[PDB]
Amino acid sequence: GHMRIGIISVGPGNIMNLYRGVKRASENFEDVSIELVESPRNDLYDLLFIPGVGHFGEGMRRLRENDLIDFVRKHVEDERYVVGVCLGMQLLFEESEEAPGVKGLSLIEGNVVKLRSRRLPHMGWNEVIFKDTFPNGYYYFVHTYRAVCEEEHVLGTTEYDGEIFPSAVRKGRILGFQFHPEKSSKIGRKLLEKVIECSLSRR
Repeated sequence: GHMRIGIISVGPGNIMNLYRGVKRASENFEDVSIELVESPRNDLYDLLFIPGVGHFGEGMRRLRENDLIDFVRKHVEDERYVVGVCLGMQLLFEESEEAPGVKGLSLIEGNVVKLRSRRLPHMGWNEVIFKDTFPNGYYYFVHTYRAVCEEEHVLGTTEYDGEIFPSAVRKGRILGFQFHPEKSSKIGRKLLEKVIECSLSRR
């Protein structure tokens, strides 16, 4: 009946732009609720977003400091869509060169490593070529590290300064997007729509 979207609002960085973007896209559908999450004191969400802009360690810090780790884990187990965005995508992994000792959410085996290009951070627009569900097109990036996981979990791929990296990852109902869906104009509105659309299927 009611579609329950949740966005972790604690993590480092501007989370209001994703909230506005997600709210815009959810207007095409009916009976959708979107709530900013900063604590585990809630009923599982059908669609949970782990966003964030900043340093890998800080992200895992906010998540722990606010006792949200196990909350995210329950969503994975209960088969609800969990999707990381920007920093969120990287947090889906085990380790990151950015946070030496720090361990990630480890939902997908793999590692976040620094891009090999001298010209960092990677800004501008770039082509993302998805394997199957999301719109192929140019999306807006702003990042310094990128995921390194198994071929079987790569959802979308992009090339930056001669280096091909996963701009989108996937593992069951766990989704991850490296680029900013908000700030990615039209195609970005379309991407967020497909994410809702996927969490909507009762079939």
